[PDB]
Amino acid sequence: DIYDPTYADAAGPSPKVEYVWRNIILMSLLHLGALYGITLIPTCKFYTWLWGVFYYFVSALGITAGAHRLWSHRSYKARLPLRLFLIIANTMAFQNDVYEWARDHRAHHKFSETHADPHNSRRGFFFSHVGWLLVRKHPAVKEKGSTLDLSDLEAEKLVMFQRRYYKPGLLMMCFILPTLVPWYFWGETFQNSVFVATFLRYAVVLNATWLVNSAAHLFGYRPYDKNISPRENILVSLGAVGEGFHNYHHSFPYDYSASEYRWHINFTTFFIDCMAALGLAYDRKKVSKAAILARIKR
Ligand SMILES: CCCCCCCCCCCCCCCCCC(=O)SCCNC(=O)CCNC(=O)[C@H](O)C(C)(C)COP(=O)(O)OP(=O)(O)OC[C@H]1O[C@@H](n2cnc3c(N)ncnc32)[C@H](O)[C@@H]1OP(=O)(O)O
Ligand SMILES: [Zn+2]
Ligand SMILES: [Zn+2]
Repeated sequence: DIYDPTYADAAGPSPKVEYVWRNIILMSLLHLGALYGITLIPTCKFYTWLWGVFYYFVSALGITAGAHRLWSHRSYKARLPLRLFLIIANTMAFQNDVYEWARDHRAHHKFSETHADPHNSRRGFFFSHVGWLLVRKHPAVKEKGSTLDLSDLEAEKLVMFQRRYYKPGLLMMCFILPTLVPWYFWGETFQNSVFVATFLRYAVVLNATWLVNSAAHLFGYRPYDKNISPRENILVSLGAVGEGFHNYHHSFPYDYSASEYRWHINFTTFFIDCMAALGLAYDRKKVSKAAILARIKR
């Protein structure tokens, strides 16, 4: 389609943008309601804590093992049962559907740190964290991102399926269902069942991944590639469920781990390896220490 060159031309390094006010209000309201959910933590029952933490991890795996490694990068291959687990988990996590998530991410890698990068870190921290979700995509994103080969995803039935039935699926998996089962099973109050079991954990999962774009691209160390910007960040690797070794991963995206070392702080590699031993994941790419050593070259 088209674009307005007033939102593309810039004297400096950042053009003007169109504020999406539907998103600004909703994001603000999710976080305000999350801050309130923090204050309701000591009130909560023990089970809803376990429920909250548990729901956090599965949601993470739906993005980490699922949306990112399996589908965005095609690092490994997953048998049908695991496929179902990850696609359901990805709906629990309510980031954009696997198709759109991978599409943006395949551009995040190939056009890293340009205006074709959906979360361009050159724009700043706030933009890369959540700011890019509060504004219209810079024209270059779909101008250059229309290049990418998304055939592997389009041909995958399950991926396109959740893309269609996403609004119902995400409503259930991310809001209704995670609110009902504390309020109904271990007699949680509806108020805590809302602002903690859903509001708090969903906001937690959001930022935890946002730090992989924001925090991880400005803070850390680069023993693999000095010239690029993603950093090896331990906290982010711990915040995320393993995706914080970003200087490594942008250098080796097809790695079925996101790091040089398996299981180090990679809870997912451990998970994926468990899935492999069960016979549910099978084609793991592991980059030779040869190539990793051949790249101190940066
Ligand atoms: C917990 C541990 C897990 C750790 C994870 C570790 C991950 C490691 C690696 C880091 C990966 C980055 C993480 C990503 C996480 C962010 C996901 C969320 O926050 S989401 C949470 C929920 N928050 C939300 O959902 C916020 C809602 N988002 C929005 O409202 C908009 O996207 C907008 C506000 C950003 C402006 O967007 P706007 O410019 O107005 O237009 P639209 O965008 O709507 O689409 C325009 C059309 O052009 C095309 N096109 C677009 N992009 C591309 C592309 N790259 N290419 C090609 N084409 C592209 C396309 O055809 C499209 O049509 P269609 O696709 O519909 O067919
Ligand atoms: Zn990145
Ligand atoms: Zn990646």
